[PDB]
Amino acid sequence: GFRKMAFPSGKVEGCMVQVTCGTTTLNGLWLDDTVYCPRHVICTAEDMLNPNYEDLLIRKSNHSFLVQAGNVQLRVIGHSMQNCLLRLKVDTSNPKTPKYKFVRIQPGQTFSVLACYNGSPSGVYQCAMRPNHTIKGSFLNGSCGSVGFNIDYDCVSFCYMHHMELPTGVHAGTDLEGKFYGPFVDRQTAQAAGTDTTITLNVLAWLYAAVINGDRWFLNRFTTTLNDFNLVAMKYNYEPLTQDHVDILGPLSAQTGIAVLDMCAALKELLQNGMNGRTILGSTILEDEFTPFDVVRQC
Amino acid sequence: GFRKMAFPSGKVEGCMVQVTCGTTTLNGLWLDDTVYCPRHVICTAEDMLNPNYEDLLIRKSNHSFLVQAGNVQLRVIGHSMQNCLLRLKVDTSNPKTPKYKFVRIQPGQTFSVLACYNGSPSGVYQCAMRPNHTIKGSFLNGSCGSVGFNIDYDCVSFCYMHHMELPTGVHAGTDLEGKFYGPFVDRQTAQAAGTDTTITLNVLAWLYAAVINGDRWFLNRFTTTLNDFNLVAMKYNYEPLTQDHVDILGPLSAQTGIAVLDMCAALKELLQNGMNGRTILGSTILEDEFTPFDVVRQC
Ligand SMILES: COc1cccc2[nH]c(C(=O)N[C@@H](CC(C)C)C(=O)N[C@@H](C[C@@H]3CCNC3=O)C(=O)COP(=O)(O)O)cc12
Ligand SMILES: COc1cccc2[nH]c(C(=O)N[C@@H](CC(C)C)C(=O)N[C@@H](C[C@@H]3CCNC3=O)C(=O)COP(=O)(O)O)cc12
Repeated sequence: GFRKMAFPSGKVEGCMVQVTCGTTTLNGLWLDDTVYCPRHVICTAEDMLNPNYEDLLIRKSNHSFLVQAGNVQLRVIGHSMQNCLLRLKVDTSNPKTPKYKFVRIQPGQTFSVLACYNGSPSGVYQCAMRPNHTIKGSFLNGSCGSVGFNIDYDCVSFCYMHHMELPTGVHAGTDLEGKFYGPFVDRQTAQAAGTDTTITLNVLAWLYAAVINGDRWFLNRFTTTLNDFNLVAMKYNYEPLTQDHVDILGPLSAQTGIAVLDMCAALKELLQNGMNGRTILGSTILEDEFTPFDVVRQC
Repeated sequence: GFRKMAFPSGKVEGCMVQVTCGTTTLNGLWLDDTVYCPRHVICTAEDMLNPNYEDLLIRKSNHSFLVQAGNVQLRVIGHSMQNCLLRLKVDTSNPKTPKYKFVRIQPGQTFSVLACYNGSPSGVYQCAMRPNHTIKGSFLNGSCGSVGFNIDYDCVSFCYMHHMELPTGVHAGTDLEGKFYGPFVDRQTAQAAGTDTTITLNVLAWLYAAVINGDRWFLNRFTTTLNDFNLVAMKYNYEPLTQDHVDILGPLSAQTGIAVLDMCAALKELLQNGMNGRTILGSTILEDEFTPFDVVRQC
């Protein structure tokens, strides 16, 4: 019964709008009297090679932006730029605005994406911020402005806004203060992601889940120090494990009676010898987007 | 990128309530002026072993039901049993009632589940009705009354309400008329489902999904007959393929350009020789919980 789950999306659906600037349309996020969207909405295809966004913006007026919340048209009172985001002040304050916060997600953590097209929600799914600051998403044309989030209690933490697809098929975007994750820039360019690495904390959580499921062929009685495990991990493009990660795994360690460093010695052997066709939780590939929190929450 | 995706759950979240009867609480679905929930809310531990629900319900009155829609308590005006569901009439009609229908879904079809606890939505995910009429869901204690659904245009098709977990960890429940899917009954007894099989139609749709987005490595130049493929299907516990199924795969066959019986030959090879450590859509197993409809909508 281990599956990826998304947070319920209703609180975010109530904030999704459409923003149109001439020929280009995309999604924006309506909280109180401000609408947030990618700033490349003001761009033409010609402007996309090397845009001067401050120039492009001064040449726009409030009336240049068509903002539609479903049926209603909203009147843009003012506009400003915040990093790679446009902030549109609007006539009307969103009655559906939830309690919210803007957070910067860290590599390895997960969030739900509400994929939207023309301001209309289309689907929800879970994904993770990769170590190389991309996300392996599902985005078609028209998805820019779609938002990633977590929900704790009744408060929505917005963490991601979609901007771009890279030639490798992965996706890039910003936090809700308009700062890109990673070295990417909002212009058509030859940019490519760094070498991705595997989220070791999450592979270890997945192995604990596999043991909880009654799968423990990979266990052994070797010992490893944290330092010696980290040296092998990096050879195989796995992220090194920090002290904090070891403590994050404490609850799963106690539930299974497998010491964290002993699970690390199990993983070290999988890296060095491969699986030899055997499966773990049905797969020959080590899953790395299930967090320790996901495992404990589903037991 | 190709992921399992759930419908946005906003329209369903507005319908979720909490129903308590003595010391037992679960989720209910509030549409217009009636609340639907599993009838075993009226049960105790001793009753759950072999209950007579007609007897237990004649002994209750409207006062015996506390229905909470967030902060507000709704007053129960009437009550009746419909198969394995209770129907509670309440004085207030739900203003957030969407356009909706009750549908009984067929084996092989998919839907989203809004997993709820104490009337509070907790997560959303996609799953399928298995050929043996169970679902492989993620349901913890307190999730009874959680609902499965699809959305088309603005209309919510409710198809599932959650009732129980089988010893194997799969889940069983009813349609919104209260009739169980499968051979199960709502008593605290150990119950077996029939032997499951793989949903062939869905594996084929997913192979088309792989061709549309990305890899064709598993394709070959051969062909098979419907009858000769089904001979391979039975040996591997796959559902036999019919002509109607082939008619369904028409549009996917046209967009990709691979005839349906050619894709069957590719599948027969994958079953006979395994995947030799290769991956098809980031997966090392043949995924069978995407319908043809799901693939087209996501492309
Ligand atoms: C030379 O240029 C390229 C070369 C090779 C690969 C490339 N990839 C991207 C990109 O990733 N994204 C943006 C614009 C870039 C130029 C800033 C886009 O082009 N379309 C989508 C998002 C995309 C669409 C499919 N999946 C997505 O994530 C929007 O949502 C907003 O753009 P639209 O208003 O719909 O045109 C540009 C690019
Ligand atoms: C000894 O008998 C058994 C043997 C072997 C397997 C068994 N399985 C069940 C079962 O599932 N029983 C229903 C109660 C009815 C059908 C009689 C139930 O327990 N449902 C849970 C949700 C479940 C809990 C964990 N995952 C879920 O899906 C509630 O949430 C409501 O119960 P509570 O309100 O929490 O007390 C009984 C049983």
